[PDB]
Amino acid sequence: MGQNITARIGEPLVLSCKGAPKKPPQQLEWKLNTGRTEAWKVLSDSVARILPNGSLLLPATGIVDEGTFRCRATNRRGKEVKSNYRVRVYQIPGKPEIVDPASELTASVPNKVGTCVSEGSYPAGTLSWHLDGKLLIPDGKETLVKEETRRHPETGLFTLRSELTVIPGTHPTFSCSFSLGLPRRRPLNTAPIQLRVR
Amino acid sequence: MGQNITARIGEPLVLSCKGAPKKPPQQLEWKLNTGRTEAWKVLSDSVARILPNGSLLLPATGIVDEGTFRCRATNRRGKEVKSNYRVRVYQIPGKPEIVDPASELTASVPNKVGTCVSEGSYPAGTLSWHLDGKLLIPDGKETLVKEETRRHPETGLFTLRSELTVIPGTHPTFSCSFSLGLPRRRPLNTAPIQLRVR
Amino acid sequence: MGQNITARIGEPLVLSCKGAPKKPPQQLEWKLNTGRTEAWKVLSDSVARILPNGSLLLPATGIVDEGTFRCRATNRRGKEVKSNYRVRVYQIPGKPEIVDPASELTASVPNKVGTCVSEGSYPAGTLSWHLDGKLLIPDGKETLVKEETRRHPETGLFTLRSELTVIPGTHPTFSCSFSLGLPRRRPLNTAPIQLRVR
Amino acid sequence: MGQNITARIGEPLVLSCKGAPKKPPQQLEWKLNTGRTEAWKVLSDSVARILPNGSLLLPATGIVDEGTFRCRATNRRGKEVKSNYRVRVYQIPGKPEIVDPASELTASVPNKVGTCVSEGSYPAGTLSWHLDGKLLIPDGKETLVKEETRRHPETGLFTLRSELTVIPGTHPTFSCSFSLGLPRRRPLNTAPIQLRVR
Amino acid sequence: MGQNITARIGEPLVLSCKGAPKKPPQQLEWKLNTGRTEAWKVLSDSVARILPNGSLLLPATGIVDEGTFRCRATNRRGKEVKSNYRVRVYQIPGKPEIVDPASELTASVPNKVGTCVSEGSYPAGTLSWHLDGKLLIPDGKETLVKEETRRHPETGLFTLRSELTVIPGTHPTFSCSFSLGLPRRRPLNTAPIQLRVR
Amino acid sequence: MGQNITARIGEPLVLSCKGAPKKPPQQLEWKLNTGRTEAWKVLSDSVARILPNGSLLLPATGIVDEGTFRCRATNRRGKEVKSNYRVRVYQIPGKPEIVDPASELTASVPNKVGTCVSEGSYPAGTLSWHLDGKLLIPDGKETLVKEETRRHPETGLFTLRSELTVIPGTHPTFSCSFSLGLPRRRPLNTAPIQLRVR
Repeated sequence: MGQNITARIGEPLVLSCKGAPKKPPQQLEWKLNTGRTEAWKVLSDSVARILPNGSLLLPATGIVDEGTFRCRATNRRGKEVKSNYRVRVYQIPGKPEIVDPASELTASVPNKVGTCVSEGSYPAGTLSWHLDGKLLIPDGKETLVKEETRRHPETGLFTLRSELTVIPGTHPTFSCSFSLGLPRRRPLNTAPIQLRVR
Repeated sequence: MGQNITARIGEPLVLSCKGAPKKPPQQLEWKLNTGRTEAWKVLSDSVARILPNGSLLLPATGIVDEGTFRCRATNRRGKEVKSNYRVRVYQIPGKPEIVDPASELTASVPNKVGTCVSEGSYPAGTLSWHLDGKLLIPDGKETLVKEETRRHPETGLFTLRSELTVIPGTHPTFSCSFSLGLPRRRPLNTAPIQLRVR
Repeated sequence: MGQNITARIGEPLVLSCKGAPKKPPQQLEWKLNTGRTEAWKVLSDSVARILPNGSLLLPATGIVDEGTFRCRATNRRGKEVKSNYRVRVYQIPGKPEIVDPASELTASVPNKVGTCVSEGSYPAGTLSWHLDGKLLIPDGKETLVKEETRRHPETGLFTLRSELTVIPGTHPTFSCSFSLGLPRRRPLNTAPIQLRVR
Repeated sequence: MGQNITARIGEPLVLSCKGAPKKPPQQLEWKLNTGRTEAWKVLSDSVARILPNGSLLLPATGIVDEGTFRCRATNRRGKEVKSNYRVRVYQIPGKPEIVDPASELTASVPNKVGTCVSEGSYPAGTLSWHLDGKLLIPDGKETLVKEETRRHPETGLFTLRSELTVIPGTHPTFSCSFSLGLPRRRPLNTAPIQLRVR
Repeated sequence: MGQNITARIGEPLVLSCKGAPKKPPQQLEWKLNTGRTEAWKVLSDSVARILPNGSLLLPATGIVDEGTFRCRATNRRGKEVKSNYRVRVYQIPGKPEIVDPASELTASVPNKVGTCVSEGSYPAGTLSWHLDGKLLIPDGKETLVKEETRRHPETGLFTLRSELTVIPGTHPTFSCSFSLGLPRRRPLNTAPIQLRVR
Repeated sequence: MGQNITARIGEPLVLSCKGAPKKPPQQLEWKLNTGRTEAWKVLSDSVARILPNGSLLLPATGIVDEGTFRCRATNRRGKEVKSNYRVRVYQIPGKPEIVDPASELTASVPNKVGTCVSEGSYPAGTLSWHLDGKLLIPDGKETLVKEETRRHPETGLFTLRSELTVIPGTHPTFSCSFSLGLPRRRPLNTAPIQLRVR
């Protein structure tokens, strides 16, 4: 059950090879499929390095380290041991913040309440508003929300924004929460396609 | 409860610092007390190295890596976070073996049965014999055992030997087991003394 | 006039020391004040490294490399030569984009036209709109604009947003331009203060 | 006569290439056959490294460094120079020790005198006892000796043990000596075979 | 016009690749033709190293770094960008010196005036004498000069010597100047031939 | 007798420390006085590096590596062992060559015979001529020789030149030999002085 790894971006990861001798000499090779990999990388540093015990070391994991990590090693008994890991990664964004807040609302007409912003998450996750602590669902009348998620190409992290409009009453309290989109375990994805736009 | 670490010799260990920023710049220093340390080592490679996230990395742990690992880091909020680990280590020896076995015993007199040998353990652990599966206790008459533990100065690992003599009967079966001396958690030791022999 | 350097983030920079011998041995030391520096760094790698000719090398410049770079070297004639550089840095953001555009406007009432977004600049620079190619100034009636600049703490880069509202007519064309805030040369800044908020 | 090298384990070895230019550029390649080598290693670090003068450097020699070291280099005159070394290695064990000694012997019956132990030799070498300084040969009656040599798989070094039994007299003195098995020069060995045990 | 580089020996050189992404991952390879290269070197350290932005770094340029530097990179838009540099190098020699000077000349006969020496130039450049500040041309009678240029095989640098003989008058002043042979731009050379001397 | 080392420039040198343990941990420090050293260097790479056995490694020795190499080490028995080496260095120059030779001599007047040149020696050594194999001494009449030794500041190596003039006879043969100035062992030198020239 432990061939799937979830790892926070920035932090080291060690992947063991089982069957590698505790110390050199060792017959082993690692082959990787990542965001960095064209097809497959192969070795026997600060990118990826092999420890004395044959384990694989990534000094600080990033989105580009997601994918398949495989080892093949000739074991001390002379035959081959296989290792197969799937690495997924995540980032927790900063505290969410409410920008452009209204100080006063006028009952019976629509008002821009504010925008909730989360900066720097992976994967995107979602934002939602509460009013006096209950989840608000958008309707077409008394409420509507425009949300934008935009990804930073220089880091791969996401920014969410959620802008609330309401048509009201007396004295309500509001707040926003960010729920990361991570599930329990392993979602399954097709290989990607890339059509051209004419 | 996790400031104590037990680690198998040969294998990498990562110790986190809590409070270090996820990435550089960081104000932090590690200070170590080990078998290598005279008093205290200090840094901010293949001996000991600091990862991008500020964590401490030992590429392959050995007996000489036992001791105290401390971090002090100036946290992102501006004040100081402390880390304190105690590292202990172990090695599993090879399969035990019986050497110099007797093919035949003569009832009513003492016979050298054989020596059970374990090679390459840390800490020493112990050897014990079974006869038809039950633990044998030594007595002064029908049985006696001479045992020797000797440590390799070039590796720190131990060799145990246990030589059985018996005074017997019909048709008994014998075998030896090695029980490592590791307990659950944390034994407590005085600082050592070193008197001179006149 | 060349003691000030402007350098694009990501790219290498070489700073010469004048007076250093063309090759070793050399008596010289570099001392740095940067975003990384607490007070002053000192040396005689991928952070900062000294080349064979005594020059200073930064392998990929970033915002954290802004500041003062000083060399002191004992010259071939036996006396001392001083070097003093001031490094400033920049990033060009991605192409600006218009998000949430309106397809139709109604004359005589205010309409949300769209938001112009620039992602990933340093320093921030500014956004401005044109209508049929002329600069629009905001007024209080026929036009107003809300703009937000937000900085990414994990990279130091900025995101600008500019949201246009208009009160109109027949058939206008719109577009937005991003003007980086860099000037010709050397603006001068006070040392910073950091009061506490009660 | 100097193409054979004998080297103590732990210590550096430099092997020259003759014909390599005193400095770069150089056309040369080293190919090795060792305990580490599957077939042949090839290069033009702390495992094996090439010095500026083209010589081969092993930072600390071990049993695994035994074998064939070959260089081929394109010489300054344009044609090829060949180098061929055979490396053999050794370790001196610790002082021998006598364990389990008897304080008293009874004349006319056999007595276990003691075990002489040597720890940490390569190659094994041998142990022998003296009584009042003369070599003892084993017989079947007045003396017999059981000896064991056991090799440490984690280091390749050997432990010898020699257990003396005697059938005596008045007042003899005993002592043991360790004679390393190294000869003058170059013993010759067949390539090994490895049959299977059914 | 900037695909030709002239660089002083000893000093670093950075060659950019255009089209390489500002940061990793990048698909690119450098191939070099130099004095070090047999045919072509290829990579994706202190010899030649690739910076984070994909640029090529030579830590201290020498005569052996003259030649062709090519990059091929898969650009961020997915297709290929080519780079092509031609590197030439130079060294300024030391101050010229006059050796073996005559204190007195006798009119009407030839006298050895002195030798002007320049040490350590690349390319060779030339020496010439002035008498009361005017260029002297050699004739067959009143003047003649023997000059020697000799190159140091261990460095590639040149030594020039120029020995003046004159047939004189009253009170002339003499001095020598060294004019480096560098031109403006790019001389063009055939590929070399190497006939054998019988 | 082996605390003095003579080493050819360009080639590696290993200096042992005696008393250092065969392997880490070790308490030792090296302190050096060389052409590179201002006063004394201290350590516990390609400049100078310490091997696993505690020995000192210079990867390619040069004139700048001449001087005093000292080790101090805390030995396995707990007390201190001292090491003290004196390193001297040399270079063999290229084959000597005769330049500017005369094809014909006229008896009864002086003739410039030729210059013998040696390039690239350390220490300087000397040049001498033979005529039909016998050493020529200079006189004031039938022979005289002007010799020049000039040192390359960029390498420290020497160039010798020896220019022969003779006043002759029938059919003599000439040749020149270079005799390096190295003696057997250890010349002794005062510490240097450096007066100023007014």
